[PDB]
Amino acid sequence: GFTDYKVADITLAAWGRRELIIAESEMPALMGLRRKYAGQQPLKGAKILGCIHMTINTGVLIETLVALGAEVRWSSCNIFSTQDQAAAAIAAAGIPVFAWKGETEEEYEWCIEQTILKDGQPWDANMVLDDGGDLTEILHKKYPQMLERIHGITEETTTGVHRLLDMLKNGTLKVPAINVNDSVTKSKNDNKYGCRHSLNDAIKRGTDHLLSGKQALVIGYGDVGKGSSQSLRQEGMIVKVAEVDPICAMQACMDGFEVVSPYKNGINDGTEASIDAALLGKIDLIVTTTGNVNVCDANMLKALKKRAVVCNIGHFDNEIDTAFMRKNWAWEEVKPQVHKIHRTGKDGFDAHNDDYLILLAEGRLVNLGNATGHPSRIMDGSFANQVLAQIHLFEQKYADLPAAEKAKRLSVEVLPKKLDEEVALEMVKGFGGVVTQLTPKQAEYIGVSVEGPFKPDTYRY
Amino acid sequence: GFTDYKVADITLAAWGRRELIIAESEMPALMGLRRKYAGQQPLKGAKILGCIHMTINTGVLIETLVALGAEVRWSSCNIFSTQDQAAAAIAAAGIPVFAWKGETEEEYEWCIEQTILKDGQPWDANMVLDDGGDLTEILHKKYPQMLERIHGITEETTTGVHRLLDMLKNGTLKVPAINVNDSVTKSKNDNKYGCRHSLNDAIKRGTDHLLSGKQALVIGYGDVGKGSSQSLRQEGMIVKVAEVDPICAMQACMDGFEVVSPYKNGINDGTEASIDAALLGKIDLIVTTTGNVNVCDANMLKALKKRAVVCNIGHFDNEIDTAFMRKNWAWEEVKPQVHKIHRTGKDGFDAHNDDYLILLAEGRLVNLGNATGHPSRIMDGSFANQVLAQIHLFEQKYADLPAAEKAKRLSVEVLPKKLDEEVALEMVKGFGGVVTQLTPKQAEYIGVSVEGPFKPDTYRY
Amino acid sequence: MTPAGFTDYKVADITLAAWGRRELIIAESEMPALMGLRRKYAGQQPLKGAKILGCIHMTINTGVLIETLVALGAEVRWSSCNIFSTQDQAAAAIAAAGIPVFAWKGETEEEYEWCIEQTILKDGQPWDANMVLDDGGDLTEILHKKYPQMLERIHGITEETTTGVHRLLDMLKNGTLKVPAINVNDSVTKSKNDNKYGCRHSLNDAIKRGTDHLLSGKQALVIGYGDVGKGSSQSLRQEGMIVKVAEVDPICAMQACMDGFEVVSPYKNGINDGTEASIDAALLGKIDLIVTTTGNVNVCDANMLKALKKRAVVCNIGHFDNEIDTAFMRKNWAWEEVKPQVHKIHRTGKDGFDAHNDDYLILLAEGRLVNLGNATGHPSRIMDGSFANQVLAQIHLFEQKYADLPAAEKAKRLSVEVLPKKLDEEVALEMVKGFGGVVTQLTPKQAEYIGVSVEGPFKPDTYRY
Amino acid sequence: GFTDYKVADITLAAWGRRELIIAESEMPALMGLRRKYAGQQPLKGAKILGCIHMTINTGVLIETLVALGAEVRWSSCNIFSTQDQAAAAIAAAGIPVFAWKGETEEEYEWCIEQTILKDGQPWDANMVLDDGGDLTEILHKKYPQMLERIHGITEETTTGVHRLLDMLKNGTLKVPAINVNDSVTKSKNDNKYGCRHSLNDAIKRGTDHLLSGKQALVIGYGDVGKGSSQSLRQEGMIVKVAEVDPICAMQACMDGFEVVSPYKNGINDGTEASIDAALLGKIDLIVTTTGNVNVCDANMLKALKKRAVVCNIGHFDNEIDTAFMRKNWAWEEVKPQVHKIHRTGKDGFDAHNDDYLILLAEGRLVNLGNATGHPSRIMDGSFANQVLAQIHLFEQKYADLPAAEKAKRLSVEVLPKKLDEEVALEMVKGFGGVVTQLTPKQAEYIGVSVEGPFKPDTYRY
Ligand SMILES: NC(=O)c1ccc[n+]([C@@H]2O[C@H](COP(=O)([O-])OP(=O)(O)OC[C@H]3O[C@@H](n4cnc5c(N)ncnc54)[C@H](O)[C@@H]3O)[C@@H](O)[C@H]2O)c1
Ligand SMILES: NC(=O)c1ccc[n+]([C@@H]2O[C@H](COP(=O)([O-])OP(=O)(O)OC[C@H]3O[C@@H](n4cnc5c(N)ncnc54)[C@H](O)[C@@H]3O)[C@@H](O)[C@H]2O)c1
Ligand SMILES: NC(=O)c1ccc[n+]([C@@H]2O[C@H](COP(=O)([O-])OP(=O)(O)OC[C@H]3O[C@@H](n4cnc5c(N)ncnc54)[C@H](O)[C@@H]3O)[C@@H](O)[C@H]2O)c1
Ligand SMILES: NC(=O)c1ccc[n+]([C@@H]2O[C@H](COP(=O)([O-])OP(=O)(O)OC[C@H]3O[C@@H](n4cnc5c(N)ncnc54)[C@H](O)[C@@H]3O)[C@@H](O)[C@H]2O)c1
Ligand SMILES: Nc1ncnc2c1ncn2[C@@H]1O[C@H](CO)[C@@H](O)[C@H]1O
Repeated sequence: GFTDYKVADITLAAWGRRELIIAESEMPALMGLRRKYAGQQPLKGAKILGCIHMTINTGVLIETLVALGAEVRWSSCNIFSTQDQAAAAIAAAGIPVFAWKGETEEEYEWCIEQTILKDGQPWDANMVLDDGGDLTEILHKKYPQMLERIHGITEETTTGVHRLLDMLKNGTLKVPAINVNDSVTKSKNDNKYGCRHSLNDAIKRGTDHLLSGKQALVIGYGDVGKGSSQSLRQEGMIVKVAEVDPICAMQACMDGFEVVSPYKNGINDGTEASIDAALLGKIDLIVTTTGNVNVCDANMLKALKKRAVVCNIGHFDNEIDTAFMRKNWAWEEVKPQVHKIHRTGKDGFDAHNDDYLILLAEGRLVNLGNATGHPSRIMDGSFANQVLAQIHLFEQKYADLPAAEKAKRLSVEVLPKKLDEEVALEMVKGFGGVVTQLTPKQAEYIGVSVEGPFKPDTYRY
Repeated sequence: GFTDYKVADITLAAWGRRELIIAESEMPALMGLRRKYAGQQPLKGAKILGCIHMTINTGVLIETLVALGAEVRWSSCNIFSTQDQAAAAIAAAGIPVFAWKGETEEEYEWCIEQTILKDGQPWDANMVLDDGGDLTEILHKKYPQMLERIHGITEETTTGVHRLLDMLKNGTLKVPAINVNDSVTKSKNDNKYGCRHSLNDAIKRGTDHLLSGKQALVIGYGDVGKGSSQSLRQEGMIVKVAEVDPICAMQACMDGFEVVSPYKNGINDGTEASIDAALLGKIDLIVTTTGNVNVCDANMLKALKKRAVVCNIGHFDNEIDTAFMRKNWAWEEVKPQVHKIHRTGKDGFDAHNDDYLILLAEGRLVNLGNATGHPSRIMDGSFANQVLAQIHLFEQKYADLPAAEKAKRLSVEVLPKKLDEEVALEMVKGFGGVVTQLTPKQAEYIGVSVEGPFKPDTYRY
Repeated sequence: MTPAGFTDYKVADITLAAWGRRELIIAESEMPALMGLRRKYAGQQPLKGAKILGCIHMTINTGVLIETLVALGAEVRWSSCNIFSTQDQAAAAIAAAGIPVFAWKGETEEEYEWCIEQTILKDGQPWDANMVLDDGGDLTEILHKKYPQMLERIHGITEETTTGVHRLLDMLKNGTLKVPAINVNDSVTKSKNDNKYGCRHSLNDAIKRGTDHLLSGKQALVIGYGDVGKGSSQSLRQEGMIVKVAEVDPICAMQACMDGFEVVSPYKNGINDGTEASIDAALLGKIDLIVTTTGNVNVCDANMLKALKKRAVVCNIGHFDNEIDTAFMRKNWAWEEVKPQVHKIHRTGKDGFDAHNDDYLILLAEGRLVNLGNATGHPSRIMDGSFANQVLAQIHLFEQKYADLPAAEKAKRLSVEVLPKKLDEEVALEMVKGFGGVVTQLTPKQAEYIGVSVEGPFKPDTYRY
Repeated sequence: GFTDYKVADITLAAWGRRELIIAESEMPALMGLRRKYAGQQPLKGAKILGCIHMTINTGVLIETLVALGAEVRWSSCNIFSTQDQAAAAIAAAGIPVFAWKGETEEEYEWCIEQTILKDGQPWDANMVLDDGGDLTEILHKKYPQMLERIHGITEETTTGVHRLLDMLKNGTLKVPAINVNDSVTKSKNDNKYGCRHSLNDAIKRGTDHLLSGKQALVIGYGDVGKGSSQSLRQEGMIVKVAEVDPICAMQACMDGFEVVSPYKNGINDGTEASIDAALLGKIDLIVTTTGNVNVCDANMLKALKKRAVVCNIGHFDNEIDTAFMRKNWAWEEVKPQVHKIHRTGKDGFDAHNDDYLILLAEGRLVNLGNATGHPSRIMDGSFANQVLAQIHLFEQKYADLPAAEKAKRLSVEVLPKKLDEEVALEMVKGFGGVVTQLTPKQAEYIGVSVEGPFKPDTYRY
């Protein structure tokens, strides 16, 4: 008589279990942690509030935390990212999950609240696993008493880490965090190669458009922008890249991209006259990758080529000015997470109007909204880091330290390089890769241990 | 009556000047520093011992240092890297240079000694520019009194920085250094994209071999290994990558390379039995990128496919066991910097023997030995960093500080991110790239200044 | 629906029609050659009186083809040429427009044959068909074997695909072909567009939808390096797969080598003597993904399937399901459906499986065309070329009126032909303009210098592109 | 006492022999023909006038024809294409060769004349091997008596075949020809993949310019244009493609190139107004691939970005209007086969002028002029076809046929597909490729013989 969940359709559970059993075979670092630590139960007593895309891959993470002794209460960090069969499989395993694909904003907030509360009272939570910081922010604003008993936060993504670092700077962060994002086996795996796999995937599922020989503008050339640019270029798109960071821009040039600004001489003065109308008039696809606000603004949307596709693979819905499009233009649903945005006006539209844009996932994460996000073998690295970060912070028991000792441990930190390397090795073995062992003379020659770490913490890979 | 130089052929000077004038047009960051600092003469009174590849690109660096007020005495850091027309053009400008292509080891040492000594006595040197640490080591071992008057070292390359850091750890480093290598506009420009341009270049000039559809083994997947692997794969080579670092190996896998070891299960126990003879029997091209010793060892060389090409783009000549090949096998010169190594024995060889390897540049830096190394537009970034580093250390005047103040400034440092970004922006403008400017709201949203820096010092790009 | 009381169709779900119409309106904007033909020929109605039996994948793209034929004056009766290729929203939109269509995703073999029969028969009697549009030759074969009298009134066949063309040429050689045909496949704007670039787009698409597997850094074996093999190999290599290519044609193998692929055989020294000992078990033990592209039989045979790495994906993008020995797998191994068109094939035996068994293969679309079975096949802008050629071929054969010729005149016109290069060039130009491409015009001096007309054709018929 | 040759320097012979011995190991189809036909001497009595680039690769062809019993007299078909060490090695083998790198037009004609005449009288020639048709045209215009006794022409290249077909159409062709170009193992090997290898090679040797991130315009998208486009794109160039053939243009689009015209709406009026000044103002590199005339015209050259590189990889130097540049602009030699073309005027230039173009190989074949042309393993296919074509026409003995029988055999033909496949198989084995054999059932199923041919003559590959 387990009822402590809310999912689209519990009857999808058997399908979800079939997909979990396949995904496990794609996730050797995660399954290795299960086999290694199952006996020791290092998360026994851990009670984890989890807020991350309720996908099959997240399912393998959840069941790894549970297999290591954790109890969890789970929600999605995005209204469109859930795989309903994954959510069903987790609910049917007796794990509290509050997630479905196509939540309203009200339902999204209700789902997070259902993780925080059990039977109408704060759950005895002592750990947080977050993606983007929404759960972190709700706990700090609304449930500070709960944070007193929480040993730490493990934060998945660039945007969430930024929000943690703001809180640390302002003296408002109440518990230590591990920045899972900045593991090399996360940032330079998931952020880059995940988006390389999943961006063209989502655009194909959403539009089935030929990409080869068409014009893309990728806004950003960080990890996600690099992966996104490659996703499109490898399909034969002609990709132009926009950046504010000259080092990232230099990388775009050397990687064989033309670096352009949507604005004349790169100056965004907020006027239509500032828009390079000739450039935007030629673009078939714009992708936002920034973690920033209004990088595809109203004036850019007005200037875009007719029938251009617009999408966002970085954070929230405000990289693209969707608020402007809701206020001014008529939305025609093609199918779920695909809208034609008719630039002819707000009230009606002509079914045969040629002056529209195609918006994917209403400007939310396109890879998860219009496809299934990163593949298992990539998320294996991110999620092995999550499990190790949960173990580290849980075992440190911050909430049980004296005030003086808390002051010294209240930080946002990355996992040590040795763990990053061990996750990498399990990932390499999953490809059938064979890593060479240094000889003693070779290890002495370059000044490292035969078992590593092989690089100083300053190394950028 | 200028005679304070030694070059192959002074009559090549006019040709060298023609090539310097073209190279200047490819090096906007360097020529920007000339225009910026020429008036102020920030290196007036600087007396720079330089030891770096006497190429056309090094020529533009030398003339930038001189245009900012430096005097220099110059040698090459490699016996095969000099462009004789570049050396001639620098000598013809009245700058002391001791460099030619195809030096002996004795001539190499003599050339460095001719920079250190002027008219049989130590030069009144006060700055060092080094590539690989040979000049740095000679000053510390043989001329320690000269280091009393030296304000600093600016070190070009990964291997040289390793040697500096050993000296710092052991308390044997006598003057502060700038690690130029670990600027992003050096390491993730020069080390990677330089080798992408110049490795297939050198292999074509040396062998004219088709690379498409043939089998390569790249030992190492650091910045040089990454660029080297792309150099070959973009030509259609089937590239396998060897690594000791599982994170680098993980990147090789994600980049679409098979990761293999020369040794069964990656264990080099020193025996022939440990060699994967089946793997090495299929390899047409082996490239070493490691900075390590004996990564292409005698047993690997014995097991390699007949008529395989062997080359090193890392350091020294000891990445490949060339000593074993000189001791055991007969060398037939095809043309300069190309030898057939006859595995039939040491004494004679049959002109028609089928059992040989092709060694490029006698196992020394293949890009500079068999071609012209990195292109001007790439070296522009490295050398803009060198000039800014020379300015910083010269203006700090370490050698004139009291003992107490020296103790605090005796360090190996990178340039600030802000300077790295300024070099990057000049490089981007040379591609016709346009960097977007953040709005105040956007800069506040992601927590950076509109002027940058745009990333924390932890950012890996 | 549209027509009062219309019931002359069978589709999965008529309520998908509005959705299908939304997708047709988008696809039209991606298909300028096809929409150009509509605008050009609408007034002239060159297919007025044409009654076309069509058998091709009932996709959104096929929907734009059908409505082009109807806009030019044709009546049609339509079925899919594959049990898994139909997009049910496309089928619904076509039925709702009052066009007879018999197609759904996930037909049985019985349902497949019934659907073709429903195009051929109207109210239980042969339709007064006078044209055939076919993809793979099944409808062509049924008319020749079962309804020869209907071919007396048929002016021509226009055939989409390599396999169908092969079957037409066998019929011509054997003197059994009863009406002339246009080989649409061998337009350059078909073969070297659709067969290659279509598969480049749609193969990795179908593998992602079907498995969501990371391809980067994993090992693929592509069997074949014709147009489909070339496009398939690029689909995987551009994702970072380590692709090995098998071929029987040394010229295609040479192209694979030059394109940067290792050319290997499943069999030692390339000799398939039918023994297990002939299988290169070491090579197949390393393969994560096998793709068949040949149009040939048993190119991924039982012994190869036995030797494949555990949890390898197996799929076919060649026109029929016998490229892989699926019959051997149905006979010997237990099939576990993951989801539609995805099965785990448990090599532990026939009767039952352990849910947690590690010794299985993943088969996509039960060995049938994987791009159409697990995704949506080629994109609109590619199918535009193929389908512009189909419309031109239909116009040509319908206007020639073969069925109304005297016996002596028929003998001379009974052939399998391609469209003239000038039409191939005109399709290509409309495709280029859809990319915003600008084709240069030769000067008179330049046209004289290379010996062509300023208007083309620009190449002799021998040119291979 | 062998003196029947003219080369740059006979002392280069030993070096040329070293390179021939290596090149043989890269050319298994050619070396296979030697082993197969040695004993049978199928070219015994053949006396071949050869006119093709006197490269190392051509050396292996010559020595194959000689090993099969031919005598030859050889010249280059290009003033810049000879490798002087190859010419020396062939002369030192007692083979008449008249070729050096850097011929004048007068020297070029004299060299062809020295093949045609022996001791001041027509040689007893009975076979012609040609590349571009210059020798073929001289024989038809000036030596028709010699053509009476010639059994055939084997023609290497697209331009030469066009010239043969015009002669056949006009009834002026006097002997049958094999179109060696349209073997698949020639056209879709040499013309495409050869240029992919050798175009970026020649641009690097000639300029050492970084190509990554820079803008290229490739005029033409035939076999050479396809390979040239890839040569640049694989290096990271942003490649735009021009074409007059909409099918080739369609292929460029699908291959992921933007298709542009130098002229507004593609219409060349002959006026400056017709030039797209904005487009040409952004181009760093223009490459002509057409076999057509004035496809990089005077107005395009005037509009090109300052310091753009201009080159031609089509068979003759009239693709670029070099005549306009000789008439109007000052040429500064950088080094052999590299000129700065100063757009400031005809009589003198400022050494520091910024307004110049860089022209490679004075507008002649850039791959052979500035590098070594196609690699051995590619030329192996072309030259295996040449040998089989020489055998076929020599054995047919056209010159000895009655007039009635000649009339029936006077044609321009390709080799049978079966021979194309046999060359391909030897090329594949040189990669270590393993071709599968059809079963009898499989062969019957697709309607071919187990031993081929595998495709109908209509197949395009
Ligand atoms: N969809 C996914 O699966 C996925 C994967 C990982 C991360 N993310 C999200 O993607 C976003 C980016 O993450 P990242 O790791 O690449 O961060 P990053 O800091 O590496 O890169 C972001 C880049 O955006 C650039 N940028 C900022 N404002 C810009 C503007 N106005 N114009 C142009 N460029 C601008 C910055 O200079 C920076 O290089 C974040 O929101 C992150 O959480 C999503
Ligand atoms: N030739 C040039 O123009 C050029 C350019 C820059 C740097 N370099 C030189 O290249 C070398 C590498 O530079 P880098 O910046 O790539 O350094 P790096 O540390 O980034 O990369 C070296 C890599 O070698 C790997 N490695 C070490 N021992 C190995 C072994 N036994 N087998 C396999 N892999 C092994 C390490 O794990 C590391 O990832 C240095 O010697 C550097 O000075 C040369
Ligand atoms: N799925 C799609 O959307 C799509 C696209 C177009 C064509 N097709 C089908 O794809 C198939 C191939 O079409 P194509 O145009 O590429 O034909 P093709 O003749 O160009 O290529 C087929 C290749 O298979 C090779 N081959 C034959 N037997 C082989 C064997 N035993 N092992 C290895 N290679 C072998 C041949 O040598 C040939 O090169 C046909 O069935 C065609 O109808 C499907
Ligand atoms: N340098 C070498 O090693 C090498 C190799 C092989 C062939 N070639 C020569 O290269 C040339 C091309 O050979 P190919 O086999 O590619 O010929 P091709 O006919 O295959 O290609 C030439 C292309 O140029 C296009 N073209 C013609 N005029 C044009 C114009 N004004 N603007 C744009 N495009 C135009 C044509 O449409 C055609 O597609 C010939 O001269 C051939 O002999 C040189
Ligand atoms: N398939 C997936 N399952 C779960 N999380 C994912 C998936 N794909 C991407 N993500 C995560 O989404 C985050 C952005 O919210 C990224 O940091 C990435 O780690």
